[PDB]
Amino acid sequence: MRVLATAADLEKLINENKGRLIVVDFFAQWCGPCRNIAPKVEALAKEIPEVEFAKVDVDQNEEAAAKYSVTAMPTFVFIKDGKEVDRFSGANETKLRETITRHK
Repeated sequence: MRVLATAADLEKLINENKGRLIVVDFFAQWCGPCRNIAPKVEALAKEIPEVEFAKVDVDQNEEAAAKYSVTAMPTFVFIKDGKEVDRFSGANETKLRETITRHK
């Protein structure tokens, strides 16, 4: 669960994990669905060590949220070989698992 403080931090994690899927959880502290799904994402991170999981607090790292056109909280963006390969929004556990399966 890498916390990404800047868009540059995101560019770096990407460089250091080229063929590996990265799952970025864009969230807000004040978002109830974000806080609700948070432990699920943490559990998945442990269940699937072959995938890199990161989090962006959209109020703190406004640059990354803007660069990814993130408006809905949570938004999960999936990145592999420096390209965005999928995204969806919502505290939707089944969709999170399916999307991770699809792209790992």
